[PDB]
Amino acid sequence: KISQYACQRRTTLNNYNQLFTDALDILAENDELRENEGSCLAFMRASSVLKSLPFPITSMKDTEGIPCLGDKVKSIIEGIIEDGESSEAKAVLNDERYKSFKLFTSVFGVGLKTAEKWFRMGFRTLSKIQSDKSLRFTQMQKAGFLYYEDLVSCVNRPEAEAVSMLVKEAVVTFLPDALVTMTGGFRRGKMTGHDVDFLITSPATEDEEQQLLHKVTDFWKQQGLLLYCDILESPSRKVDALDHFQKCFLILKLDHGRVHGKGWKAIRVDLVMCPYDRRAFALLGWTGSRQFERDLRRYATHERKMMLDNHALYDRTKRVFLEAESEEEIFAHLGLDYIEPWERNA
DNA sequence: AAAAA
DNA sequence: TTTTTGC
DNA sequence: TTTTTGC
DNA sequence: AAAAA
Ligand SMILES: [Mg+2]
Ligand code: NA
Repeated sequence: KISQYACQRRTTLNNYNQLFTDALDILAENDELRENEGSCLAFMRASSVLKSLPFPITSMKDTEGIPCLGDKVKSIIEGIIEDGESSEAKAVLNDERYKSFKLFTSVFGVGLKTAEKWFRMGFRTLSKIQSDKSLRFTQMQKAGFLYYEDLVSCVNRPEAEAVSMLVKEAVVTFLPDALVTMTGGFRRGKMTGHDVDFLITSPATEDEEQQLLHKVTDFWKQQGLLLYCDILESPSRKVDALDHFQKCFLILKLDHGRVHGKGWKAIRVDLVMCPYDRRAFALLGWTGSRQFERDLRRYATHERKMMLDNHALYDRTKRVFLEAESEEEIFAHLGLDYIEPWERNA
């Protein structure tokens, strides 16, 4: 019935097991900070498989037949079926390491290692951190502190629609033939997001594309609507977290009047530039979710003896690179039924 | 993957 | 070298 | 038991 | 922490 793979389950934003998944998300994040990568992912898969259920769990008889639920997970569910609360998750939420890790990493530029550095030093608040002379923050870390309250108050659908109008007009100006598609959470029909993602491709000067990202940003800097900027340069690809595509991580100023206190709002924007021939691979890889993508790869590997990434799909048996002009072709190659963006919310 | 430190 | 960034 | 768990 | 080899 139900598959252990996120790519073989239709997961919508209509969750009936929110009580359970919230508890499991906390328990995963707890093993994330302790670097217990195996345990972390176990709770990530249990929480993911539950978000796919077309009904709410009311009894233990309901869990039977559902994969990714072993002893530990079935007990979390057992604990919630009665109380209506998780004693495991309510414990983690009241832990100093966790509270501080969750807090510190919520800053743009701060991750696992820096949060652990600050916590070991004896820090617990972002205020005592900011008011220290002995410390030295990066260009990401300074921007993260500067626009904290605005980046922490996650983006909304009208705000994302204002950004997508601004990004398209600026990209359309320096390149008119280019197709610009909004990726990430907002492509999967989300209402709230941490950031706004985009994919840029034009059907195509090898020299012109390389200037595209710089053309649109410098143009936004001339208007002074570019608060933060960082650009990155562009077979059988593996052990590479982020793809080999040209890309940029920005913080842009969104004037209140463009979206239908101070008159502004800092918004996190990710732009990705890829060759036209890779459009399908890039879109699939940037739509997400995290759990859908990692399972797409895990499926290809373990079930199809193939190699999936954001650039291509390689069949090891037939020793050929399977091309695609759409997402539907990549799914068909993998022998997976099509799961449209809105149902990739794993 | 790149780019900062 | 080590850290951060992304779905 | 030992290995894998996403690029 | 769970499932496969
Ligand atoms: Mg996003
Ligand atoms: Na961060």
